[PDB]
Parts: sequence; C-alpha cells; structure tokens
Amino acid sequence: GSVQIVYKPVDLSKVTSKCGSLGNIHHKPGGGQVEVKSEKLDFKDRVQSKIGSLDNITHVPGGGNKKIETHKLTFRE
Amino acid sequence: GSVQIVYKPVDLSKVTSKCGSLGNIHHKPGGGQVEVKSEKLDFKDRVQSKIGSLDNITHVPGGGNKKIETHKLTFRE
Amino acid sequence: GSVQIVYKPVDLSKVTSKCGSLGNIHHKPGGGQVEVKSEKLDFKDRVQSKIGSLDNITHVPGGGNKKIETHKLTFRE
Amino acid sequence: GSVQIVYKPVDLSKVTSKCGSLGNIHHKPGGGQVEVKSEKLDFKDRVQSKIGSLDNITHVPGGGNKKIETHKLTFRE
Amino acid sequence: GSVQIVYKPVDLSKVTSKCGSLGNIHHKPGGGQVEVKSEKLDFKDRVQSKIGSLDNITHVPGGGNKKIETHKLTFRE
Amino acid sequence: GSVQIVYKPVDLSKVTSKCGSLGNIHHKPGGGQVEVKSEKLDFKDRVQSKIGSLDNITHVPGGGNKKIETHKLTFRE
Repeated sequence: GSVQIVYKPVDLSKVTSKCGSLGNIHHKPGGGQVEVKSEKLDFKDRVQSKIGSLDNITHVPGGGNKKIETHKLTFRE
Repeated sequence: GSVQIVYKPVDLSKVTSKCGSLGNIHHKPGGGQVEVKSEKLDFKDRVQSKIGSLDNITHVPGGGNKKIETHKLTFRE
Repeated sequence: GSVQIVYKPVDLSKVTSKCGSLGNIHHKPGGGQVEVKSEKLDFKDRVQSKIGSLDNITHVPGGGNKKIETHKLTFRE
Repeated sequence: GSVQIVYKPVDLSKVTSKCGSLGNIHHKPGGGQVEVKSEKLDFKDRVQSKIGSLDNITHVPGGGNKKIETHKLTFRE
Repeated sequence: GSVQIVYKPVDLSKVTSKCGSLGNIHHKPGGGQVEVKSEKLDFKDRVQSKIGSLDNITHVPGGGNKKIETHKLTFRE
Repeated sequence: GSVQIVYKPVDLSKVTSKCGSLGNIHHKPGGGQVEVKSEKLDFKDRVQSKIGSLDNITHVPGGGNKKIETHKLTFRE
C-alpha cells in the first residue's frame, strides 16, 4: 500500500484601516462602590478569574485590526 | 508500505493601519470604593487571578494591530 | 516499510502602522479606596495572582503592533 | 396722662431625651456625577447660596434637642 | 405726662439628653465627580456662598442640644 | 414730663448632656474629582465664600451643646 498527502494552503489576504483625527474622547466616571463576600476558593485547573474589580479602561488604538489563523494535520495506521 | 507528507502553507497577507493625529484623550475617574472578603484560597494549577482591584488604564497605541498564527503536524504507526 | 515528512511553511506577511502626532493624552484619576480581607492562601502550582491593587497605567506606544506564530511536529512507531 | 407696662413672662419648660445604644449606622454612597453651567452671578444683598455640591452628611447626635424663644416690646407717642 | 416700663422675663427651662454607647458608625462614600462653569461673580453685600464642593461630614456629638433666645426693647417720643 | 425703664431679665436655664462610650466611628471616603471654572470675581462687601472644595470632616465632640442669647435697649426724644 501507499499514502501521499499535500497540505499547501496559499494565503494572500489583508486587513486594513484608514482614519483622520481621532480627536476629543472623554471618560469621566463618578466612582461607584463594590462589595464582595466569600468563604472558600478552589481554582484547581486552568481557571481565569477576577473578583471585586471597580475597573476603568480607555483603549484607543489608531489601528486595532486583527487576524487569527490556525492549521492542523493528523495521521494514523 | 510507504507514507509521504508535504506541509508547505504559503503566507503572504498583511495587517495595516493609517492615522492622522490621535489628539485630545481624557480619563478623569472620580475614585470609587471596593471591599472584598474571603476565608481560604487554593489556586492549585495554572490559575490566573485578580482580587479587589480598583484599577485604571489608558492604552492608546498608534498601531495596535495584531496577527496570531499556529501550525501542527502529528504521526503514528 | 518507509516514512518521509517535509515541513516547509513559507511566511512572507507583515504587520505595520503609520501615524501623525499622538498629541494631548490625559489621565487624572481621583484616587479611590480598596480593602481586601483573607485568612489563608495556597497557590500550589503555576498560579499568577494580584490582590488589593489600586493601580493606574498609561501605555501609549507609537507602534504597539504584534505577531505570534508557533510550529510543531511529532512522531511515533 | 400716664402709661405703665409690665412684661414678665415666666418660662419653666423643658426639652429632654433618653436613649440606649445608637449602634450600627452605615452610609455607603456610590458617588454620582454633577455638572452645572452659568454665565453671570449678582448676589447683591443677604444671599445664602450653594452650587454644584455632590455632598454627604452623617449627623448623629446623642441629644439633638432644640429650643428657640424670642421676646419684643415697642413704644411710641 | 409720665411713662414707666418693666421688662423682667424669668427663664428657668432646661434642654437635656442621656445616652448609652453611640457605637458603630460608618461613612464610606465612593467618590463622585463635580464640574461647575461660570463667567463672572459679583457678591456685593453680606453674601454667604459655596461652589463646586464634593464635601463629606460625620458630625457625631454626644450632646448636640441647643438653645437660642433673644430680647428687645424700643422707645420714642 | 418723665420716663423710667427697668430691664432685668433673669436667666436660670441649663443645656446638658450625658453619654457612655462614643466608640467605633469610621470615615473612609473614596476620593472624588472636582473641577470649577470662572472668569472674574468681585466680592465687594462682607462676603463669605468657598470654591472647588473636595473637603472631609469628622467632628465628634463629647458635648457639642450650645446656647445663644442677645439683649437690646433703644431710646429717642
């Protein structure tokens, strides 16, 4: 018997952006209040967690564009 | 018997951005209040965690563009 | 029997940015208040953790562009 | 002619209070936001004024009792 | 002619208070935000004023009792 | 003609307080933010004023009791 495999995807695409001025942006939060209460935690495996935050962000990229791409190949008898 | 594999993906893409001035950006939080209470923690394996934060960010990149790409190949009898 | 493998991905892509002035950026937080309370911690394996923060950031790169890329190959009888 | 006046009010009253413990009192405001806008002010005579406040109070007297009392007398030809 | 005046008010009153423990009192404001805008001010006579405050108080007297009392007398031909 | 005046008010009153322990009192403000803007001020006569405050107080007297009392007398032809 015989087996042959060719895996040759060709990627030629683009992700692009154009802009003038981003200009006046304001973020003026009047601070709230947070309370959290707990007895025991057991984050045993691959947990991602966040507790009692009160958290502010101003993410303002000039681009902010993104590409994600994944390839796989598997073989058995 | 025989086996042959060729793994030759060709990547030619782009991620790009263009901008004028990013200019006036403001972030003026009036500070809140956070309280968190707990008895025991047991973060046994690969945990990522954050507790009682009260946290402010102004992330302003001129680009901020991103690409992610992953390849794999596996073999058995 | 025989086995042959060729692993030759060709990467030719780009991640790029262009900008004028980034200019006026302000971050003027009115400081909040944080309290956190706990009895025991047991961060046994590969934990990443942060408690009672009250933390401010102004990350302003001229670029900020990123690429991530990973390759693998595996073999057995 | 003749005139005679006697002004002799007799005040014997009381204002009084009795209490146990005043105990658990909480005041935990999540801070709001106030904006006020104006062009000209002309507070010419005996004005009492307050603008753009955002103001918190916890007045907790053990007594807090009050008395007010006023007397007058007037004469003419 | 003749005129006679007697002004002899007799004040014998009391203002009083009694208390146990005043105990647990909390005041934990999550700080708000205030903005005020104006062009001209002209507080010409006996003005009392307050602008753009953001102000916190915990007045906790053991007494806090008050008395106010005023007397007057006037005469003419 | 003749005029006679007697002004003899007799004041015998009291203002009083009694207390146990004043005990646990807390004041933990999460700091707000204040902005005030103006062009001209003209506080010409007997003005009392306060601008752009952001101000915290914990007034805790053991007494705090008060008395105010005023007397007057006037005469003419």
